[PDB]
Amino acid sequence: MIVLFVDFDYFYAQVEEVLNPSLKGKPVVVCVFSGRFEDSGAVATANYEARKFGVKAGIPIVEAKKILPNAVYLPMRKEVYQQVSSRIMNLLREYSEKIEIASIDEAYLDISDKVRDYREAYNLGLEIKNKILEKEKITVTVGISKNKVFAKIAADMAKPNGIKVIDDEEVKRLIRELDIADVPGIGNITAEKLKKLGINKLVDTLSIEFDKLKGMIGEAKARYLISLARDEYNEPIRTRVRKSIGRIVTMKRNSRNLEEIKPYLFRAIEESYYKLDKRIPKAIHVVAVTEDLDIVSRGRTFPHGISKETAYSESVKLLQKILEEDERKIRRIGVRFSKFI
DNA sequence: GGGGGAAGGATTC
DNA sequence: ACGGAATCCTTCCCCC
Ligand SMILES: Cc1cn([C@H]2C[C@H](O)[C@@H](COP(=O)(O)OP(=O)(O)OP(=O)(O)O)O2)c(=O)[nH]c1=O
Ligand SMILES: [Mg+2]
Ligand SMILES: [Mg+2]
Ligand SMILES: [Mg+2]
Repeated sequence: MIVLFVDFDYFYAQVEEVLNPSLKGKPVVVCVFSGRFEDSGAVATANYEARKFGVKAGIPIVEAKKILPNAVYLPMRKEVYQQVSSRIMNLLREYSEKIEIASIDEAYLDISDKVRDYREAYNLGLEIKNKILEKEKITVTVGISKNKVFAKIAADMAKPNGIKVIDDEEVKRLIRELDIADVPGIGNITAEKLKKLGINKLVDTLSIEFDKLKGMIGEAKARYLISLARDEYNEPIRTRVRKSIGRIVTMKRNSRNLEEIKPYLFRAIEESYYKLDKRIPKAIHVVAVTEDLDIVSRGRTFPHGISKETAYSESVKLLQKILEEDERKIRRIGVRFSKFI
């Protein structure tokens, strides 16, 4: 089994560069303005010109304008980046019908047939790499190794517009070299608990007691990190399917009043039923961000699909129980739709 | 004990 | 200043 993974580079940012090359060369910050005050909101993603200076996503736009005050600031446009993705994704399937679409900028393959040996994989690299680079004008990093995981680390250590392969011999040198945070599935919150147990490099996950993992990072994670440590891991590529949809609007100003919220909750439903197109959600949730940025949702599954009417009716029933079980005000309010039929 | 779920909060990206 | 989309994990319950 041989895996050729692909990460679309600074995708949102890049797309816009393809939709107006005048940018390709300049710093570019894509961001969702919340509308409250001028330039309020956050960065969605930044290219390497803007990132190479501290501008990354999640950070306030204002802080951004503070570091790079002469960068192009463009609102985000998901739809477009969503199709420029599909046009590309379909352009990968003609390389294996068994590909795994992880994200919008990630696809998983298994050219175990198409390519046995590595140097041979390394070429199916520049050939999938050179083609998506000539059809949609997009440049993407390629990662090659034994499983899906070391495939990310592959593209991770060589992106952007890069390439790298990890001989099975290397999937062994990094098990003891690679920090634990650079491990796919590991985010800061987890890279800590682990450091608190003592762990740092992959391999260190066998030292500590197994019940010492379970309790600190869950067992799914435990078995997960244990596996890769033994070179075993080896998991099958899987077509994968989105199993939830939802929008999360931003209050012009914090609101605790069930009527100032309403107009928002409904922009969220519509902007979910449209994205939902042809999917019947048996379950629905309501997410609401408490002013001091804490989240608190509510839900409810039905024995049948949810008609847009039910979608408002119960939508309002859940927001209320929040405004009730809690007391903070609300900065963000959305709606999740899951468990389709 | 645990399967079959439902829910709300947590963590990743 | 502190968006946004999804899923991952731990918990509670029901009735066998
Ligand atoms: C880490 C992090 C990422 N994100 C968004 C911003 C990053 O661009 C994205 C993760 O990207 P990555 O996949 O980590 O890097 P990338 O270049 O492959 O992604 P992209 O092609 O979009 O640039 O997730 C957040 O919104 N908050 C976060 O804390
Ligand atoms: Mg990407
Ligand atoms: Mg990504
Ligand atoms: Mg990580």
